[PDB]
Amino acid sequence: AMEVEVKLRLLTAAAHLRLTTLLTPYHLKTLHQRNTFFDTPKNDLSLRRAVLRLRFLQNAAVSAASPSPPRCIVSLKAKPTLANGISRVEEDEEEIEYWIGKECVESPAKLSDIGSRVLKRVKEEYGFNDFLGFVCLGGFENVRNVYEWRGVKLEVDETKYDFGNCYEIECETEEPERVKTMIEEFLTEEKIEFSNSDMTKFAVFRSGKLP
Ligand SMILES: [Mn+2]
Repeated sequence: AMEVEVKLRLLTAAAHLRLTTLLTPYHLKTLHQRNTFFDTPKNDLSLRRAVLRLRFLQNAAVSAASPSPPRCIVSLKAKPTLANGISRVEEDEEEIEYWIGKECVESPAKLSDIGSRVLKRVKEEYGFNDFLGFVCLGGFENVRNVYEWRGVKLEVDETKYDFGNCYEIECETEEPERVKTMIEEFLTEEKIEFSNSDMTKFAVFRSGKLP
């Protein structure tokens, strides 16, 4: 399925602080995310412009009385385009058990035990019989604030790489040009410095430096 989202870079931590402060009345939830990625040592998926990700996440305000495991989501993203602050990608995602997700990080071959259609698709589309040749590339942490604002869900990200923090605003939408304009007018009015995001979080991770 084709996913579309507006993707804007917030240019400083101060801009990000100002934004999160202003959006506080619209706050829906806060997600703590850890993203991990998988490929062959020869970057077979990356060369076919495919990204295979296991995300571990928890709601920061999860009930203290009723604890639950962190959620684990496997996602395959393919045929990406990112230009003019609009990201388009073919995406397939599926939830899996926390414990098996964690074991796949240490042993990517175990990705076949899962019996996940997403991973069956990786095999069939890209010509793998199994994940015996895969490594975990590692990954990074993200704090995602979700807001319900002017009819859309805004996602404000603080991505914490080893080489420093990056800040983004995202919005999933079928009307990216209208929504992008709406967001930009707001940021402009509030003097929150921004630009188009021209790199995915994974690309920034792999570059090993701030964009
Ligand atoms: Mn995104």
